[PDB]
Amino acid sequence: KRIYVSYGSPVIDGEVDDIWNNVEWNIPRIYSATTQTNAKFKLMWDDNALYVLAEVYDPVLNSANSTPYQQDSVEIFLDENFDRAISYQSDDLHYRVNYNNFKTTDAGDILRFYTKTKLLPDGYRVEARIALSKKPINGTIMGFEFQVNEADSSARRVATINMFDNTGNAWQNPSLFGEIKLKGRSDNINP
Ligand SMILES: OC[C@H]1O[C@@H](O)[C@H](O)[C@@H](O)[C@@H]1O
Ligand SMILES: [Ca+2]
Ligand SMILES: [Ca+2]
Ligand SMILES: [Ca+2]
Repeated sequence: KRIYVSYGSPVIDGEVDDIWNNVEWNIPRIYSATTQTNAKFKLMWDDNALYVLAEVYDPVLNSANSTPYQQDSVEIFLDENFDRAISYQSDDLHYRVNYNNFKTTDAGDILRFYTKTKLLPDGYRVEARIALSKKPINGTIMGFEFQVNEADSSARRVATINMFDNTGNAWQNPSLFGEIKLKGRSDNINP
């Protein structure tokens, strides 16, 4: 399916910009197994960047596991040119940030990836910016997929939560991502 992204430039703090409450939550519904952990996320775009605000309900937080994806984290995947390739292309991006704000990259240049995270009672918040290389304009479509790695007190990932891909191959296969179409940028203060 296709998510529609409104135009806007939020401030990366791990605080909720006023302008975030004007767009909608997205619910990832693909669970690997049954779990307490739930999530919701919002999207925005501006002339330079893609913006993501995520909130995870998760009562037990762990990142003792030295495997990045085996920590309470979230992963974002991007197909910028919208190649819907079978394997990762030169413009394909795959990053991850744990609750502590520790960033790791599976695909693409991590210098593009700017993140802050806040602890909440029984969860955390992630606010990320991704520098765009292509000039985003209304109607632009890209590949996008979102995932929540849920670990337990054993320091191991027990469950995943996915927005688009239920197969578990998002980390291999760009074509498994979903759609984001950008809209809402102007064509054109009085004190
Ligand atoms: O390190 C690559 C990892 O990427 C993640 O997207 C997947 O959930 C893991 O199963 C995979 O091993
Ligand atoms: Ca903010
Ligand atoms: Ca957990
Ligand atoms: Ca691509």
